[PDB]
Amino acid sequence: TREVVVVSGVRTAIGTFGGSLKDVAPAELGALVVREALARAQVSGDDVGHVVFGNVIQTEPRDMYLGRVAAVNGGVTINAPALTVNRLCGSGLQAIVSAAQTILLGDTDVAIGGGAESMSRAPYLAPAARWGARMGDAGLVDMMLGALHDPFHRIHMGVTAENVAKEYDISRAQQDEAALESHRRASAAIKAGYFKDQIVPVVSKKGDVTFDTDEHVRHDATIDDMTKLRPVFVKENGTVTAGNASGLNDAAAAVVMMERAEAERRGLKPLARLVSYGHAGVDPKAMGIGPVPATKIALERAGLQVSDLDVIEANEAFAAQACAVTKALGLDPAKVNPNGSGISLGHPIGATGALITVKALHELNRVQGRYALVTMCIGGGQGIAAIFER
Amino acid sequence: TREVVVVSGVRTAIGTFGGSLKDVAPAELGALVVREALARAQVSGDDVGHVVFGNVIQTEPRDMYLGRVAAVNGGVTINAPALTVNRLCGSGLQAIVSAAQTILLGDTDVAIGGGAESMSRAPYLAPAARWGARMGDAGLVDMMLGALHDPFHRIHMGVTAENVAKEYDISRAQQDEAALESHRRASAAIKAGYFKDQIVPVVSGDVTFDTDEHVRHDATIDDMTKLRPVFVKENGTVTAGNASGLNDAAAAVVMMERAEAERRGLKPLARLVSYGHAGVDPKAMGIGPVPATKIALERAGLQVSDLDVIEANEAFAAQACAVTKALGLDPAKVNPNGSGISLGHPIGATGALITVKALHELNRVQGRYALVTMCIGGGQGIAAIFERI
Amino acid sequence: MTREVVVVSGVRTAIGTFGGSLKDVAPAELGALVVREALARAQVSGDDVGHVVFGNVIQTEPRDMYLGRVAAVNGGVTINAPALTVNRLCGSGLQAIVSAAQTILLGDTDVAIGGGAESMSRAPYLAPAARWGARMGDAGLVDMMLGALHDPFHRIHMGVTAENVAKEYDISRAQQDEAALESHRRASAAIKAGYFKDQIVPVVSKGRKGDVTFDTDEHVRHDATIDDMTKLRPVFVKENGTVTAGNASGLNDAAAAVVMMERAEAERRGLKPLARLVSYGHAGVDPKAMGIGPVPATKIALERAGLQVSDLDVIEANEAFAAQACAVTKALGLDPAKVNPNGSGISLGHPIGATGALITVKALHELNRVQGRYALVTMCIGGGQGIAAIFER
Amino acid sequence: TREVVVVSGVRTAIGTFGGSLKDVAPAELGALVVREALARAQVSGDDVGHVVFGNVIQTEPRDMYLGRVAAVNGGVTINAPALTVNRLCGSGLQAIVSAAQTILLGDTDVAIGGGAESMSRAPYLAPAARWGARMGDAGLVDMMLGALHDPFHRIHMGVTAENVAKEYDISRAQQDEAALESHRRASAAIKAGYFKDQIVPVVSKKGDVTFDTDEHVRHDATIDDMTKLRPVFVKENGTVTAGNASGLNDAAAAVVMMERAEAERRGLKPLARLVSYGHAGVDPKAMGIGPVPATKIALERAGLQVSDLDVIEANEAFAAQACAVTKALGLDPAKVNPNGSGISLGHPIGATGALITVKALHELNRVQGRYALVTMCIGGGQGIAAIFERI
Repeated sequence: TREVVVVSGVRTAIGTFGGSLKDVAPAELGALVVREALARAQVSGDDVGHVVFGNVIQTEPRDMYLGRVAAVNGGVTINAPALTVNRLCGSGLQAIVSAAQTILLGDTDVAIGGGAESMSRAPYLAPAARWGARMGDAGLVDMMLGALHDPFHRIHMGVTAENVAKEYDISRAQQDEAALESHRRASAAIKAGYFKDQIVPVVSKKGDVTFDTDEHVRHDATIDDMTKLRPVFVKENGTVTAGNASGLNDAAAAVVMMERAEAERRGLKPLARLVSYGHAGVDPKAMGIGPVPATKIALERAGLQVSDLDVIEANEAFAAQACAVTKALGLDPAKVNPNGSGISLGHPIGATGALITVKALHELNRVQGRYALVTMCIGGGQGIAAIFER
Repeated sequence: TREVVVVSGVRTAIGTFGGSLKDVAPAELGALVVREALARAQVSGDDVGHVVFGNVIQTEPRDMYLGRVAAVNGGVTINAPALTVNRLCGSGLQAIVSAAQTILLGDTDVAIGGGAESMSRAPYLAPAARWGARMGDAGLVDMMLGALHDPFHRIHMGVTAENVAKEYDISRAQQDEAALESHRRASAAIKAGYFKDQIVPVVSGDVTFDTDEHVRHDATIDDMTKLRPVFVKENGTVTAGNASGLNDAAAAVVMMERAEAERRGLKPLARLVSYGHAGVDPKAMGIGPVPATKIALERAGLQVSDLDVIEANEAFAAQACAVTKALGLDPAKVNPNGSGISLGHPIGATGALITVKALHELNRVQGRYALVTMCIGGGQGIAAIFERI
Repeated sequence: MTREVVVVSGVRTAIGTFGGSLKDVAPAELGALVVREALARAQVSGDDVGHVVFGNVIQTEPRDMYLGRVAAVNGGVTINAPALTVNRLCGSGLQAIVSAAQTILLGDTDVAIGGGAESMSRAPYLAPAARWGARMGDAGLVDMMLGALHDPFHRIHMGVTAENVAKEYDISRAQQDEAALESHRRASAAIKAGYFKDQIVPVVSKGRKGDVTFDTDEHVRHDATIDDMTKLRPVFVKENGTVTAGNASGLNDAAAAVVMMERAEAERRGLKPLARLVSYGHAGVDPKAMGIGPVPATKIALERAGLQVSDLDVIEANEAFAAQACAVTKALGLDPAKVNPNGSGISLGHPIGATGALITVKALHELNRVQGRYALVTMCIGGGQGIAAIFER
Repeated sequence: TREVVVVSGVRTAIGTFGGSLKDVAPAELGALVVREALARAQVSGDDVGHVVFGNVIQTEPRDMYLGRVAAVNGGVTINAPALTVNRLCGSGLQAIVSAAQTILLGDTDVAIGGGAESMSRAPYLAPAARWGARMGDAGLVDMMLGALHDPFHRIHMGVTAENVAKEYDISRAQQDEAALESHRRASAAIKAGYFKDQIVPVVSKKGDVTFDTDEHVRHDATIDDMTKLRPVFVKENGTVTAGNASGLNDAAAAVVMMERAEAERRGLKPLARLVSYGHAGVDPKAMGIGPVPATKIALERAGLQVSDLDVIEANEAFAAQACAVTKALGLDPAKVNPNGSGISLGHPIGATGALITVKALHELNRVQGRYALVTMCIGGGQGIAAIFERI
């Protein structure tokens, strides 16, 4: 009966779209967190048996190799297999689940899960360039916005959040208060130095610039800042604004996992063990509540209940769906995203699931809790959830 | 001890670059094979618990959702989770492995693995479009060629094949004979109707595409030998004739836990015995199958001689000949009905579609064990072993 | 002494179809070809040319910003000669000839070349967001050929402008389709009787396949019937439309050039001119009715020449659309037998910036063939203009 | 003997590449100067008989119609013919010459010559987009740089300037001193308000922004700013830098001309009359000295000599060729570009010839001089020159 343990977890600070990480490609963001995660774990790259990375937006040809490039350039041996996965907003946690699966099934004893996303460097496509437009204006397709639209109905993820706000009765006022609180919690967490340990600096080159602070957060935010904003996604009876929706963002993160008995052998104290995970599909139009069935599956499989959870990282894609999720599961809002989430810290799509796992495990240790839940909604109508035990 | 069994497998015919499938997006290719695979299995889309699809080249925004779009539009329930994976040339077999893993770990009893790729519809990128080029000529980046270049050294997969031909002593004459044979085998197989069952027609009065159009039915050895090396200036062996084509296709298999299939009274095509992954030198990616296959054999408690049918993707005759030599495979059993050189190499779909080929061939000859394996750009290999019935 | 401009030679390429025989030949090379061959036909050295003006609307590559200079120098004109590119849209090619003539009339030089070159096959797409970035949201690749064919004030196709003029001047669908059929018939007859043989310079492309020579106007339909026209649907408007692909001009590639010189400089050289320039005229009209631009322009030219319509033996009046071409002849009271007697834009094609030069070449050779006295060349111009010139043999 | 007189001249301030005019299309720049030139002349747009505009870089489809769009949107009647011309760097002065020709030959009594260029909004082309690239990386072609490369030899204009510096013995030290002086002269001229009258504000839209000062000029320039710069255009033995070459720039300008007897009829006091013009072709590799033969032609045709000239606007494309031109013609440097030129104020290609005509005529009136020369070199190997007299 094999068990997966997490031995280290690290992330970059989360850059804003067009911001501090604009000039750093996903491959380099991924290699950075891989190298630093291995160092933190005191594990040689020669001993890694599998690498899985999450990523949604291919920014360049190397991104088709992202898992391999982040692995090898981060010092993982060329003898290790390397995968890239795409479950959209869930990709980062999927990477960690896929990597854990290779350990559980005995394929290897040591693996790395992570994610990297650069929404700053998202490309435009030219779909007529290969075979020609012949006659008539042609398109340059924004592939970032592509990621943010449902593939069946071609609506923005934000209008899907309006559907969820409607169905679960989450008011504008509730969304804006949740958004304000996320910024307040994030700001408090940055100032109290909660993120210091888990963040790897990115340094670029008067002199050297080092980016190590989550730059999306608004430290001086007020409720009127929220309430003055206009709905962006829908024309009538709208509630979702730029202020109470997640940002567009750059980041990466990675965790090193290994089989329980490997960690013991090496004398490594784990951050936590993986208890269970769950996946769900839901209506594409209501993708924001994906976490509800996924979390229930993970709880069931763990033999746990909501009250058992000490720390919850449930990505704030939009305050609309985030409020719906906590209401529907009956979560205590004080335990959910205690240090902020997508609205305040940002939502770097394919990295997010890996980076909020990193947050959850460091927070779990900080408060000496027992159980952590990590869960997020997924574009196209899905949810993913995992539960960890310290 | 849960066991994964394959209950159906289907593929499109393989289109040529700029050819019969030029106007059909990966999403639609994927939905087609998903629908038809489920029908063949006599399984309702309502009963599918996971879907994983392989794909390397994003041709449009929907391709970021490919697994989910191919699932739902193929009649899988919205309640099923859906994943897209990318292990380059191995993506299609990886999808089948990831889907099987969800069964093996008890996450579900019914899953679909597949792949879809449209190299015809591979985009150009404009990386300066968002923030501007400002001054000076800018690039439109061919993302198909992007897929075919090593990400460390920026060399074509084909120069990697030259390295392998050099290291394992595979001559130009070998490679051209192997290429000619692949075409001959593929042609024979098409004419004898071996592929008829496994191929789902794509219909666009109508044109209906159901025959693998890359194959050259009239090929001669002088066709090969007159060709010039394409990938290296000097001392080259690898040509357009003895390298794999650029191609469009999809494929999908429906898998379920052994006891599910029994419950349903379904006769499986085969069971999954084992799989193996390896990394290798990026510069010698073509021999990735060798360590991967050895891992799979070890895990299965098998040896080479146990294998009745082998699908080992011909990315280039150079590496394909090296793989069979290094493993000591019998060339008669390897790619008996052609492979990437003759049928084509639709990157992300290939691993799923040669699994489909392997299983139908295994049943045709009433063999016991099948190996599916392929080399992977960037220096990897992936292999799986199946057993009939 | 009062100076006079005479045309001593005129040549054109055959007119290629969009995506057709001239797809792989840039304007610069089309221009250099007609310059070289015009000079040869005139028996004039490139060393003796004092000015070159070329018409061109669509810039296909960076060299096209230099077109007049590149066509001049690569055609064997001395580097010492000034060289100009002009753009009056559909009129550019006649404007080039007018501007070149003006340099002679004002005594700036004694020898000049007017021409035009256009490759609508090689028209580019623009990316206007590329330089400074789109930032967020889908961006555009702008089809600059279609750009040339839309009015800059109202962003309507030239063809909807032709619908306006069909409406105002009462030119019926039936009239337009008959005019279109007749243009093809006239063009076909002219090609077969060899009328164009002398004026056409072959374009020969050498390649890994040996030599290909293009010397026949490939837009013309030699087997056209009236039911070919009548079965077509209106393309430019979605109610009450009359203008179709069949009775509108084609999209086309071509070049042409004429060598002009002061009357006394031809006599000196013992050259027999094709014709002299008598007068020219320019007009502006409503952009929405641009097709009738020729009417006021032609009246100005006739006035300045002290002539009337009955004096004209040959008329090249570009068929941009049968709709406006019929309106122009009706409004001026022209005799349809004398107007575009060997076809025009509908049948032979409309290579925008070259067209005015190439129908001047047609007019002067036809004038000589029938031993007429006076030729009128005129055409409508996008954005609401006309241009006209009158020549005497 | 019909005579052409200039009754008004106006320009925009010259914007820098990516600068204050980055969001204003050539069509709008052109319409603005047309409207304001007509107002200054006290002439109705209904009375204009011809419009000609210079432009080299098509930035959008409307730029194929530029003359017509600048005319009509500037309030010129739709009944007026309208032309766009391209003689590269000379286009602006060519537009004024072509317009004057329509008057001289009796086609009309009132015409407008101008130029407009937006190098900020120069496009990228995608030449594979129409018919397809098929396989392999494809190009986005920078059309601004396209304008700045010779079409025979595909060398930058700047390497052509190195050839001229070499042939006419103009040292790095000479070029840098000339560059510094151009900035000093421009700065002095801006501060003393010399340009105030001729400049039409561009006001665009956190409320309204008004641009009315030539923003390329460096008011604090020193010689060690020049001398620290490295040659940009050639590998070895280079003298031409970013500091002593002209800028990339946006602008427009226009002048209203009419037949002498029309102006008298209207009781308008002209700025000047056109005396003569001249065109020359030269070696493409030495295009920078185009002005020399063109100016000699214009002087000959006018029956004038160099000493007759009180004000000279001879575009500084590069200090290398600008110094060569003045040396070869034996011009007095004090009279040449007395208030700066392309190095300091900028070089908005297709507008430049119009806008330095505007400068020349206003300067000629300011100093109560008699004769002005306007001349500039032209890419591909040409020159153009015109001479004006203040009556």
